[PDB]
Amino acid sequence: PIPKDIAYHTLTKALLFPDIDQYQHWHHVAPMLAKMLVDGKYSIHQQYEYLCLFAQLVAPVLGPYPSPGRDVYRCTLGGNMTVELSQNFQRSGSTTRIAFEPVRYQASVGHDRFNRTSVNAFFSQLQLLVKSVNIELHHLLSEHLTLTAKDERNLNEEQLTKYLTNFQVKTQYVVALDLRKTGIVAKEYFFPGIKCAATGQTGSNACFGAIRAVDKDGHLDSLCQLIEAHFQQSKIDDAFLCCDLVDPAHTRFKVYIADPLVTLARAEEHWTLGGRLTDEDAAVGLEIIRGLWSELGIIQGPLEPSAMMEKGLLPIMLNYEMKAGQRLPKPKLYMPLTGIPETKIARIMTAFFQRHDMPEQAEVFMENLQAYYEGKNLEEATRYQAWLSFAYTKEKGPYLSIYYFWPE
Amino acid sequence: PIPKDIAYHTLTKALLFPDIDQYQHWHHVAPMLAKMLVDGKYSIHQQYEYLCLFAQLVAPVLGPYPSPGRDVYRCTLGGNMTVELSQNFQRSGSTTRIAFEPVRYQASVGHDRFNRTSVNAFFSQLQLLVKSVNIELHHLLSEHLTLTAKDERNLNEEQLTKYLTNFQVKTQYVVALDLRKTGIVAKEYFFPGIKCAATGQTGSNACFGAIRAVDKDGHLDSLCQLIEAHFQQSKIDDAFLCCDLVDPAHTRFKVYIADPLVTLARAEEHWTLGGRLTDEDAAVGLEIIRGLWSELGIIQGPLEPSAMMEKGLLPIMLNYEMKAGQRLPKPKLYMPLTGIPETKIARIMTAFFQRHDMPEQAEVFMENLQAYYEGKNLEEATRYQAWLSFAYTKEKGPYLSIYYFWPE
Ligand SMILES: O=C1N[C@@H](Cc2c[nH]c3ccccc23)C(=O)Nc2ccccc21
Ligand SMILES: O=C1N[C@@H](Cc2c[nH]c3ccccc23)C(=O)Nc2ccccc21
Ligand code: NA
Ligand code: NA
Repeated sequence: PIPKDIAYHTLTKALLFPDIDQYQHWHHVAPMLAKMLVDGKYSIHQQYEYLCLFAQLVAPVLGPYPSPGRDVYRCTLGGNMTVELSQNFQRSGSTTRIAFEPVRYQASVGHDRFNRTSVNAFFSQLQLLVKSVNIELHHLLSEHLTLTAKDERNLNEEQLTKYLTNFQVKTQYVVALDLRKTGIVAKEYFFPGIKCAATGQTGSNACFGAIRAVDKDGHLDSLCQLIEAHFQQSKIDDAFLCCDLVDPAHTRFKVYIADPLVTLARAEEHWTLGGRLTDEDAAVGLEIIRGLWSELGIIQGPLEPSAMMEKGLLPIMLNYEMKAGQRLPKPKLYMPLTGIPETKIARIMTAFFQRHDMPEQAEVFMENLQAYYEGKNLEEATRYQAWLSFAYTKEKGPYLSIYYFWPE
Repeated sequence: PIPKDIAYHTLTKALLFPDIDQYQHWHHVAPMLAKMLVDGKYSIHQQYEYLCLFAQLVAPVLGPYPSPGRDVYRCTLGGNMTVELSQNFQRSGSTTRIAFEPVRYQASVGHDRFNRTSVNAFFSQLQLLVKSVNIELHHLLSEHLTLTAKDERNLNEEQLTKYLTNFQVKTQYVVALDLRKTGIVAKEYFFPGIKCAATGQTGSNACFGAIRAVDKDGHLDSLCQLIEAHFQQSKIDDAFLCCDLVDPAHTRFKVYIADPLVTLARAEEHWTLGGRLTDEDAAVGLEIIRGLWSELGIIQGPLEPSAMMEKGLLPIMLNYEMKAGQRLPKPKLYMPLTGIPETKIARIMTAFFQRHDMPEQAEVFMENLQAYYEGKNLEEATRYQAWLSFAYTKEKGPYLSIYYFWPE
């Protein structure tokens, strides 16, 4: 009978990849991508549209295929790749997203180093296919949040070593495509860590400096003040920024942090900005987070990022979302799931969907997870579902995304 | 509501063409291609497969886009292009085919001239996508049926002029892809006219010489003898060859001729090989051809190929099909339809399908023709449906294909 990934099998009979690495990225990503698009109820047409777009637009910027022991520029999306799938679950339905670090082979071979050009090459193709994508924020924010030529001359290798052992990747930019039924919306992430290593500034300062340069009037100013005071009280210096690649007036900004202390308490604190967020949605969500944290038994690692990376454990993360006319900043919790067995996570997620009146999601969650990882044993797997994001508004209800790691 | 060519509209949102000419060939061919695949009841998957294959494999070898007054290598498929669609109609259903002359820009710019390399480039990509395609016959037949380097040195321009004014194109090779539900089958056509201009040999001799070199044993020998005696009695020297690109033992050969005398009588004669074909199928088909010729009122031009090309009129053609274990050669009539109004042709075709118990074909023929040529007036058009092929076996019934010309 007709396999779930028939669209991948079909396109494979028609596409000619110009090199082995694109080929390998296609056969590595497209199967699971095809399946998620079926699960999320995308039309057959929209399924081919986005698989084909993946082949044509994304595969060429995923870089050399990172076979074990191969000396190429490395990234950590999806665990060890330059690309990572994720899936959003809501009452209104499911949506697939694909995040990746644009990269070309020149970054592996001495001819870029901090990989600053590939994203520009990528946006120049993307904007041909999706007219709504506006890269004005890329041109505005790069200077504030990524390593300039002047920053690079003032860098020394003892400070780059120290950032790499703590954080691993030289990555400045990630891009993500939200594959919405109403058309792609592209998002860009900026990573100021290496810039900050060279300048002596903090990541948060850089991120809030970036926002204020773009927000000439100050509609986002009080929202910024609020988050900035929490970062200062909680002694947090590292941060990174995301934005929608749409007209600057209509974009949303999101400031990410990472805390290595994976306790519910530390999550509670960040979630409420230390008690500065008082809205009803934020209190209803906190009580849900308490239930999920407990049930999932999210694992406390150590603070040392050496021995945390050894055991394959991840920190907690949050982003605080800001938009022009927004009254309060909107929090989102990223809970780490590595070291938790995929059947356990499916048992909880299925019961969570039951509780919050999402029977369609509950009914198929497990069999879908199994088909993404066909043939594999989900009681023995711990590193397939890697993050669960959470957010809540009274109108739309619970917002949760699962971020997937590629199988070993 | 959802347009018939939604698959073209969808793929357009995902494909990146590397040059303007591929782009223009896509927007020129893919709409009608998308529609034919819908009409023939191809699965949605198989529709995307073949449209995408068109984009990836065929568009790159269709050459520079031949805008009016543009100085490029010209071909006459579809009237004035390097590509031509056609559609087969049977009791068992409808099938689309796409014929084209592989060509690269180098043929327009002094760097090929008789366009001998592009087909080799094309087969090297085709064989990556469709494993069943076997080009052994291309390697065997080229020498016999196309201009070698030795032939080219013995050519003079007064003989090339004389062949061009009579036949127009320098074309040596055409390829066609039968887009069957069970997988592509590729066919190659060889045009010995220019070779023959240089060597002093006749086209038929060359074609039968080619067959006999490939048919080491002689299973096709008596079939050849039969056709050869008719060509000799009817004083016919020009011919060309087609074959299936499959294993040589299992291929079918087809020898084409063109007769400028467009009378039913001349068609009758060729159809029966001058009375040498006595099978029941051949007599039942002749009586059908008589009915269709009369109803369509196929137009008698003149014999002079100068004033025949002026009025836009075409000769009659036939191919005689031969296979290993076949007892008699199987005839196929190509009736020319240019100068006949498309509504008249649709009225006859619809009544023909009625008569021969093909109600599904009859019901939709007209509305399909209109949608291929959307917005256009079909009583005023005369050059959209250009050929109707006919063949008949008692088992499968009438075999008819319509070959389409591109709209002015
Ligand atoms: O592997 C990475 N993970 C992120 C968090 C993250 C995980 N998945 C993501 C998807 C899109 C954007 C960010 C993420 C992260 O926290 N740090 C980085 C920084 C640079 C390059 C990759 C990563
Ligand atoms: O325009 C051409 N028509 C053919 C007959 C024909 C018409 N449609 C075709 C499709 C495939 C193969 C042959 C044909 C024909 O008779 N002559 C030629 C020869 C070389 C290049 C093109 C043509
Ligand atoms: Na897990
Ligand atoms: Na006509």
